[PDB]
Amino acid sequence: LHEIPRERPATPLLDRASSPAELRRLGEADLETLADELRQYLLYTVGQTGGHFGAGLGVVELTIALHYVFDTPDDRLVWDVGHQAYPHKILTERRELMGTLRQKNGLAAFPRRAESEYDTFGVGHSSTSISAALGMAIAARLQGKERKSVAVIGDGALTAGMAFEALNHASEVDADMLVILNDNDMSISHNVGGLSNYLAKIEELGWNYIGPIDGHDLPTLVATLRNMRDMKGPQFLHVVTKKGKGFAPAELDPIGYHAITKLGGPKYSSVFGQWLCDMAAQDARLLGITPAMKEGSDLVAFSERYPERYFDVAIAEQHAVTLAAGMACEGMKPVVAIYSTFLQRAYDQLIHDVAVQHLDVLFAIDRAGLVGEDGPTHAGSFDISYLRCIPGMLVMTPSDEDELRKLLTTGYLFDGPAAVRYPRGSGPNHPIDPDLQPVEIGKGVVRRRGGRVALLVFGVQLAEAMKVAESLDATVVDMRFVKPLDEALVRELAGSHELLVTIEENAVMGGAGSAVGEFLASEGLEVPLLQLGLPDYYVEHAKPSEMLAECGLDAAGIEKAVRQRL
Amino acid sequence: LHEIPRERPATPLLDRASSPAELRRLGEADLETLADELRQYLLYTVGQTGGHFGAGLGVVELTIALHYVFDTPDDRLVWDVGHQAYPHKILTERRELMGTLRQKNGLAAFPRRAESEYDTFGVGHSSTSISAALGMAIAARLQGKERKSVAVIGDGALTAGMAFEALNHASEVDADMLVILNDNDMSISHNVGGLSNYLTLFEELGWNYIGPIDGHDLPTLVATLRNMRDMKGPQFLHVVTKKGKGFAPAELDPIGYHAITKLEGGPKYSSVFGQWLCDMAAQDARLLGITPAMKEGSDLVAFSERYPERYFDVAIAEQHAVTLAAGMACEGMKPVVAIYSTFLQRAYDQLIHDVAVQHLDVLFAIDRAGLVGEDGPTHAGSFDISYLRCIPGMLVMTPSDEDELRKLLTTGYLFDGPAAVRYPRGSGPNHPIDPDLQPVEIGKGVVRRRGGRVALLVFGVQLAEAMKVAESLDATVVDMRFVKPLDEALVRELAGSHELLVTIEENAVMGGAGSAVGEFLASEGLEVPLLQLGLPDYYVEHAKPSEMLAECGLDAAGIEKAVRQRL
Amino acid sequence: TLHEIPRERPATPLLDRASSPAELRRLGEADLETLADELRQYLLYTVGQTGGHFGAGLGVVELTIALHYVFDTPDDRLVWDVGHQAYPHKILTERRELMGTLRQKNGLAAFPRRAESEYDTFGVGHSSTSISAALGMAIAARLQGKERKSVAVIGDGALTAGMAFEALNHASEVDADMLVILNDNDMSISHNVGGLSNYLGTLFEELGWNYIGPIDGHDLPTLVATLRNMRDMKGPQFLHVVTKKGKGFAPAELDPIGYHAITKLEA
Ligand SMILES: CC(=O)c1sc(CCOP(=O)(O)OP(=O)(O)O)c(C)[n+]1Cc1cnc(C)nc1N
Ligand SMILES: CC(=O)c1sc(CCOP(=O)(O)OP(=O)(O)O)c(C)[n+]1Cc1cnc(C)nc1N
Ligand SMILES: CC(=O)c1sc(CCOP(=O)(O)OP(=O)(O)O)c(C)[n+]1Cc1cnc(C)nc1N
Ligand SMILES: [Ca+2]
Ligand SMILES: [Ca+2]
Ligand SMILES: [Ca+2]
Ligand SMILES: [Ca+2]
Ligand SMILES: [Ca+2]
Ligand SMILES: [Ca+2]
Ligand SMILES: [Ca+2]
Ligand SMILES: [Mg+2]
Ligand SMILES: [Mg+2]
Ligand SMILES: [Mg+2]
Ligand code: NA
Ligand code: NA
Repeated sequence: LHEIPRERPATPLLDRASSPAELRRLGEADLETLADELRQYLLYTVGQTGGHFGAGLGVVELTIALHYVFDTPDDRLVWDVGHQAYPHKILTERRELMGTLRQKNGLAAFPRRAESEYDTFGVGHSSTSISAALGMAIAARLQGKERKSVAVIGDGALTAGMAFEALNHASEVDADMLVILNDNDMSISHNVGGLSNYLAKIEELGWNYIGPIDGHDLPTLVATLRNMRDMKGPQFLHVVTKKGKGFAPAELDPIGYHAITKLGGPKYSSVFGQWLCDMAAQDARLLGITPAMKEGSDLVAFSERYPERYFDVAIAEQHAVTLAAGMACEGMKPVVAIYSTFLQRAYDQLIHDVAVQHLDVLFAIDRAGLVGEDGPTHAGSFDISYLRCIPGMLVMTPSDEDELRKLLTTGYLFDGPAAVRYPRGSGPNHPIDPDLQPVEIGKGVVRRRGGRVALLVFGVQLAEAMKVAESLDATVVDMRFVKPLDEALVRELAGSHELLVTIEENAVMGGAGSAVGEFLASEGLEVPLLQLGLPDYYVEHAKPSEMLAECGLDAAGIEKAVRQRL
Repeated sequence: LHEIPRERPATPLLDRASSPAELRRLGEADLETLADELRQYLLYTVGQTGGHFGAGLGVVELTIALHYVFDTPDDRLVWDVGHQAYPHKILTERRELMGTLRQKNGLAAFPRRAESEYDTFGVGHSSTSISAALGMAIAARLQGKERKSVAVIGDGALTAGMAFEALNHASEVDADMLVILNDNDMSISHNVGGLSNYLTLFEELGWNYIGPIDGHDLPTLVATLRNMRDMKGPQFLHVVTKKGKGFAPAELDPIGYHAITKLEGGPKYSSVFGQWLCDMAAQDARLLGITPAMKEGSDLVAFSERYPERYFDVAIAEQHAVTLAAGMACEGMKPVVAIYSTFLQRAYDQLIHDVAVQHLDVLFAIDRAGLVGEDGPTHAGSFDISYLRCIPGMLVMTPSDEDELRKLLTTGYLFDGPAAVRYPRGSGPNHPIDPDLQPVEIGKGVVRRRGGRVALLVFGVQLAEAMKVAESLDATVVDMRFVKPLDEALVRELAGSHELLVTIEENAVMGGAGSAVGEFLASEGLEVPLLQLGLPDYYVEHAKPSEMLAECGLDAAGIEKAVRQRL
Repeated sequence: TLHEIPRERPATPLLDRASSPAELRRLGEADLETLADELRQYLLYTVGQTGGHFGAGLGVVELTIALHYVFDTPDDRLVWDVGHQAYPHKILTERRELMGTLRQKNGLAAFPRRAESEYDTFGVGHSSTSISAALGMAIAARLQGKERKSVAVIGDGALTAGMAFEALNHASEVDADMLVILNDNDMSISHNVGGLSNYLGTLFEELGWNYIGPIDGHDLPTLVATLRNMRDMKGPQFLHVVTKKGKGFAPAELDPIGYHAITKLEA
């Protein structure tokens, strides 16, 4: 196909395969026709709602063959990451709900146990499928159940150390389970690493290896899976698919068609990428590291201009950070670009390898806060809380594009570990100073001098706080730093106002507001304190504006909370 | 050798090899005599100070060969974990300082950059060597330097996922570095895993594989290392050693001689956990026990022997341990993940994303919570209250003694969802232990003393010290039991009836349990003075556990001074 | 503990020469734990072949060995209540190699049966008859001057029946020399629901019995030593033993209701 259908296509066979049991009533001869119907229904629905695209097209045939051969849901199927599971959802009683995908109160971006009995494991982060399938298999064997356990993992997800740990342990316990490698020679960008090179060529770690087989040959898939369903012990099936199969533009541009949109101001990631290039042009020591997120974190231009100083480590957050630590030992200046939600997988390397040694590493933490449709598996809700308790960390929260550039510079030049957090999307579109100069560490900026109540803002809610301050005539501080905190300013405001209000796009528990509270307590300052931030639950996916409103982090919610406290 | 020398042995050659430069002036025919003298000194000094034992004996020859062939410190040598690096320190200008090993203001337990230019990377946690060495190699090439990069990694450390990530990336960048696999077929316990069975995969990943060679044949070591030193690209040398080599008692008992105490109470909290795990497993066939290669430390020994079909050592793979538990819980089994606070840092994402987000029924038994003593800051359990209590769904508990640990383990286990119970290394006040297996009410503290003006809210094992302070001051003391959910009702009552609330925890004050109390007081508009006592915002230098606690003010003397200074 | 039912005869060198109690009693005590393992293996295999009751027999593997080891069967009278847990008993009383005929036409019966073996003292099936039966044998033996022991093994479920209460009270009255062993696993077929289960030894002593226990029913050293002591004691004796239904087969330990009985395995 060359165009996405704008009208609900005619899919008669698909309508008779609304569940795996119904699918298993059809004949093998019908399956090739079912793959075409599903493929064009998939194209139609993702065009109506936007979402992940190319990966799911590559597993249309594998998904049909899997539910046709295995006794789902009793047999356990685990999809790694889950961004390729739209065909799965379509064949597990959610076809007619795909119109709600990634919308408020609609289907989630990824498989979710609470969403369907056909989803064995909630995924989003990568490389968890083998571990989860192994735990299921170990349980089923002790329980005496005959159910099968199958994990479908892509070549990109297989680059994570946690997959290596699972493969080794599964061999050790002689688990009866099937690992299906979905090898399309791609991640989001092209795959990197020695593992990818080996996979282009052609298992000794205790796995019975079968393949490679054509992942779009349904007759072959069905026959191979049938043979391996009943084989005992760790089984490894190597399948080859083409990302975007069946849609020519995606087959040609698999990076651009990894995800699509349905039917001003630079993105913060783009402000970072420009700062990265500008600083690299002035300082040969700068090295840029990403764990397989060149496009999202936006190291595109940097990777092209400075290929010798750009490092894609695959989906290996752990190694990215310890690698940077080693680079810093030689006097180089590494910058680790990493989403807040993925940095929690490198927490030990940040603490033990960087912070304990006070090494000069800059962490550019994108997707800080609520990320919208991708939902809670990807929310950057905790990085202020889990970083600010670590000795040696300089923790910064820019409030707009200009502040991001300046605080990146400040943390980069700081001789020690530094973190700069910023959200998905674009900002208030304020002018950006082209110079590359730092700001004083541990000093906030008073954006508005008023009275009675003072709003201490850590990050991008500053614009909303300024609106609230218009009606209440409040003081507004752009705090800039969580750690070290501008204690002198906090002390002054605590003595001159009747209420301090902290605002952050991070869990209230342990967050920036609590750093202010810790300081007030240590000095015996008794001013009332209202802490605004993310609540202690997982916010259901929706538009970012809807999630912020639910959490009370828009002007309306902030004003309501302040007035009620007053 | 058969006995540890009690008097300093005569080592005329070792005395002439106080640094690598001096060592390299010696002749090859001298190195095997030096190896003998080093082994004797090592036995002597570790006998004097206590410390890690068997692993270092295994690398005596490897260490000599490495510093003899490579141009250290210009060439970069990275030891994985570093518990096997005493010979390294003996040969790098620290032999006569080994008498201070693991003592306050003395040499650290592991290599440490601030301690010596010969220590390229501070280690303690495992499996970081390849990543660090690759970063130095990359930097050196970009800088136009011609230095070598070497990483020595044991077969146990190689089971971690981050070592796999590093091997994969090094091939991609075609870095000039040497990885030496120190294979003795052991971890702390026996190395169990699919990789130990295998021990080519290294060849297929882009590495030039040489070996296996005799890690105790100095002539072969020097010749082989010399050959690969100037080879280009990723090089991988497979070496075979014996843990405890040259000391028969250690060769015969490698577990017990992994570490020794210097030559010449109640149960350890780990032992209380081990007994609880066996007792609960006897009553519930669904319980499964998981450890990442720490059967001895967390004390799953009896459990592993009695319930071998429900015990799982995943090797040094903290990440897999947690997600594996998540999968088990999906099928209705009841996994208990035994993990040190410092090592749970490496599985944070799996706890959040695979367990907490799904509210799966997994119990985390968090040992070595707080200051751990001589192992120093790399192993401190300083942060688990802070990094867990911010996670929605987590039940976070802090027992104050042995009976409380048993009760809260039962409480966390019976709770249907993610639960964490944290406790320190060592033993406790030795209070009576109720043999029953009964939970306590969730989110409720216990008032242990009723006093007047100060209320001490204790989260964990400082309770006994706080009781001493409260008897001196006639103060109120609360055994909080739970960080999350907090006993808000009790905190509210004490905030109205006392002039000062004092929170005490063996965790970072920043983000800690005291800050949970602060968050509550602020949200309710309660403005009672609050004094937060806990671990400071720096890395506490190694010493005896009591000396480190005294430094942090978490003994009775420090607590009382802090309280009275506030008042 | 196993996870799979053996599909082929396991090697059981010790069991094979413990074909009868007299032969079992010639083995040393240090070999009984290994025999327990082999018996359990064979039980899993043969019941996988024929069908049959399952979990209850797994729970009394060790009890059965100790009973035939300490008591002089078949001269000493052993009575199994219900009898669905008596496959180990049959395996040790000259019927191991006949278990392949279990519950088939012209093969071994589902329960102990006097006509089937001199080692079966009482045909059972309905529950709670063992105390009554053993007491009748004890009274008769005393009257005919024959010094023999009388033992009833009854489960906690079977003990809820009124007739077990009648028998306990009469035995105390006549001061009979007999041993009642309560096989307590907190199960009937379903979970054991009732007042007696909640109580589970004051009740038994008030009724006139010498109560001992609770002891671990899978600790052979303890079982043998305890049974030897009570064998040398007279009058109404009551031993409280605690077992795990399905012991040694993890699927059964996890689903005791569903593994009360199984159907023949199919390939
Ligand atoms: C959207 C998202 O979260 C994806 S999808 C994807 C590529 C995985 O490639 P794979 O070969 O496994 O699948 P394929 O698309 O079929 O080729 C990445 C890196 N990510 C981001 C990411 C980064 N890091 C981690 C630990 N997890 C995730 N999910
Ligand atoms: C004491 C400590 O920190 C050691 S030493 C060791 C195994 C050493 O095995 P290896 O084969 O690498 O070396 P060997 O002793 O010479 O055989 C472990 C698991 N630990 C604890 C541990 C647990 N988990 C992690 C991530 N790091 C460490 N250091
Ligand atoms: C299958 C059959 O006939 C069994 S087994 C059993 C309970 C077994 O519990 P017990 O504690 O005595 O032994 P255990 O299995 O070892 O726990 C019952 C009620 N039944 C049915 C039944 C019902 N009612 C009567 C009078 N007799 C019998 N046998
Ligand atoms: Ca796109
Ligand atoms: Ca600005
Ligand atoms: Ca300027
Ligand atoms: Ca905004
Ligand atoms: Ca539980
Ligand atoms: Ca302590
Ligand atoms: Ca008093
Ligand atoms: Mg791929
Ligand atoms: Mg080893
Ligand atoms: Mg019963
Ligand atoms: Na020892
Ligand atoms: Na059944």
